[PDB]
Amino acid sequence: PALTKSQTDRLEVLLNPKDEISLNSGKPFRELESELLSRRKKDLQQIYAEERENYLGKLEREITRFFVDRGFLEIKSPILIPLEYIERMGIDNLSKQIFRVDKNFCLRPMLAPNLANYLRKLDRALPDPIKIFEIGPCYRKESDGKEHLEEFTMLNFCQMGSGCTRENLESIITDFLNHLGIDFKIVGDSCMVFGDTLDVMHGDLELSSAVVGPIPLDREWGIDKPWIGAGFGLERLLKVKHDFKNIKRAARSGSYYNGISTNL
Amino acid sequence: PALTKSQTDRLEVLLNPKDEISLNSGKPFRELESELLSRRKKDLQQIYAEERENYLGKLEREITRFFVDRGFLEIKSPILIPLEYIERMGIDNLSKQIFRVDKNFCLRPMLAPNLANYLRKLDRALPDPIKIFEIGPCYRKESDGKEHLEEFTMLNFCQMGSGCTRENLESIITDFLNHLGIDFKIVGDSCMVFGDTLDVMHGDLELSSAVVGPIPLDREWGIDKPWIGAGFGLERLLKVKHDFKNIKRAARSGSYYNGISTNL
Ligand SMILES: Nc1ncnc2c1ncn2[C@@H]1O[C@H](COP(=O)(O)OP(=O)(O)OP(=O)(O)O)[C@@H](O)[C@H]1O
Ligand SMILES: Nc1ncnc2c1ncn2[C@@H]1O[C@H](COP(=O)(O)OP(=O)(O)OP(=O)(O)O)[C@@H](O)[C@H]1O
Ligand SMILES: [N-]=[N+]=Nc1ccccc1COC(=O)NCCCC[C@H](N)C(=O)O
Ligand SMILES: [N-]=[N+]=Nc1ccccc1COC(=O)NCCCC[C@H](N)C(=O)O
Ligand SMILES: [K+]
Ligand SMILES: [K+]
Ligand SMILES: [K+]
Ligand SMILES: [K+]
Ligand SMILES: [Mg+2]
Ligand SMILES: [Mg+2]
Ligand SMILES: [Mg+2]
Ligand SMILES: [Mg+2]
Ligand SMILES: [Mg+2]
Ligand SMILES: [Mg+2]
Repeated sequence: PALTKSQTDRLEVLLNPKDEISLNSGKPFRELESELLSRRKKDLQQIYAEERENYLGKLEREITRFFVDRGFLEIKSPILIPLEYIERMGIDNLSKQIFRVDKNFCLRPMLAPNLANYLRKLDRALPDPIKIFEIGPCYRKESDGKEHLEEFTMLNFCQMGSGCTRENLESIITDFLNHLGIDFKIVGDSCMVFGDTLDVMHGDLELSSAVVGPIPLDREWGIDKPWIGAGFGLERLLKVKHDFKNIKRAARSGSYYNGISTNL
Repeated sequence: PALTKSQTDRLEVLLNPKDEISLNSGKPFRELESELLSRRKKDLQQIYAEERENYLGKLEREITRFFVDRGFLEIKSPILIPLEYIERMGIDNLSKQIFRVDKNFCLRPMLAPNLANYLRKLDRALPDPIKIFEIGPCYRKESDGKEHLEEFTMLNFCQMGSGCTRENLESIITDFLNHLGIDFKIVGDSCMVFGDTLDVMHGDLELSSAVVGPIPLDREWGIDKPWIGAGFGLERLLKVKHDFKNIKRAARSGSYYNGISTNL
């Protein structure tokens, strides 16, 4: 008895990476569904009894402790930002990916512009070097893909003044991903906003783009010192850590809790 | 020499509750500004050297530990939600306060609808009672006021099944605000969405509205058991804790860091 696409889709929702079950072994859909429902209810009950922290929240807290302890100031800046920031970032009419709000606002697609403003302002009060970071929601319209979400969570850390070299940027990235237990390589790439990037890759999955300044865009943001920075997607980190097949398992969602289907 | 409105406004930006300085003593603006700039640079330098955690982030983490330890599951749900949720909540054409995104979406003005969906789904898998909470950004268009932000941070905790009484709701609120060191009273009020509320007041400042179910809206959300819940604004909690005159000192902002002006 062969499984329909709808039946396979339902079993895939209930399947977890740790399972090893053949979906098309010939066992009937009813028994495969019942087995997976039982495994997932047990998993959720164990979370509720013993491990009540959300994966995205817990990872944000772990990353926050890492950067605070290394001397970076924790920033929480607006998610709803002026639309004028988009063109000023060199996103010329990525631009199609912006969620607009009212007539003059949008949802931020990255943390960089708010962090650029903080670097400039804090440089008037704090000693060299200025080290800051932020973790929070960012928004992009995307085609359906196993590695993209329209609502995702970014970490960006950055530094301005002394110590803003490629070697120090790579060392921070290495210490960070070693702390999380994630292997990686660095490959060159390029993007419209920042130019050349050092992309942090786990296999074919891009975990981060990082940048060594200065870049021409600096003048438009009042940045006038060396700087380094890197942006990472937290859901991509979670996808690696938990071997999820689709990044949706990691997202803000009413459909998955810590990678377990909530449709039980 | 009298201070202009622009001069007083600048000094108020730089003034902090712990200061006691007369702005209109007759001392010249230049000296008052220089004194306040020096106090604020010292305050920011001390934060950077010793206390690098953001007040909103730190408070979210403190609240998260409180509720996780008391048996509530930590939720992180979408901020960008379907516009259809608004009318289904009984917000008839508050409705004017909704930030719309594209044609079918909006920024959530509260956490309740996403938490209602989680209560319903989790009740099929978890033992009675179901206890969950969320902390995160919410959005409302507001008139300019000392107690309102357009981008704010909500905590909502809620419970469904046994133990969903007024006395237990008040006891959780009392334990929570005792943990934060904030005195309060409970006053009855009423709102369009939920009906009668127990409003948690610190003086004339509304910290929370709380609700004892069931209510007629339950049927439209598939909720069919007793429930209790309460929503609190984190920036209002911070305003009380730090004696801020305006809630903007507590907000996500590029203009204040932990209540200290970033325009230094
Ligand atoms: N839509 C998305 N969903 C999930 N994570 C994302 C998304 N877009 C970017 N990220 C994460 O944010 C990081 C920094 O953003 P960046 O602008 O470099 O992404 P990107 O180069 O557009 O990524 P990609 O090429 O995969 O679309 C990325 O390396 C990735 O980890
Ligand atoms: N615009 C806002 N800015 C900051 N906090 C808010 C805002 N709106 C609501 N809150 C906080 O969220 C809690 C729950 O939201 P609720 O819908 O009860 O607010 P509300 O009754 O509209 O508040 P208010 O009467 O002060 O406008 C409030 O008690 C308050 O602490
Ligand atoms: N627009 N903008 N931001 C500007 C623009 C001009 C100058 C300086 C900043 C801000 O530089 C920072 O401190 N943040 C990190 C920058 C690189 C982020 C990483 N490549 C990412 O894509 O996640
Ligand atoms: N819409 N909606 N939510 C509905 C709608 C119907 C039924 C059940 C919920 C969700 O009930 C919850 O579990 N959350 C807390 C509810 C009260 C929140 C508090 N008064 C506040 O205003 O912050
Ligand atoms: K497997
Ligand atoms: K999404
Ligand atoms: K004072
Ligand atoms: K605001
Ligand atoms: Mg992209
Ligand atoms: Mg890329
Ligand atoms: Mg990239
Ligand atoms: Mg209101
Ligand atoms: Mg009210
Ligand atoms: Mg209220």
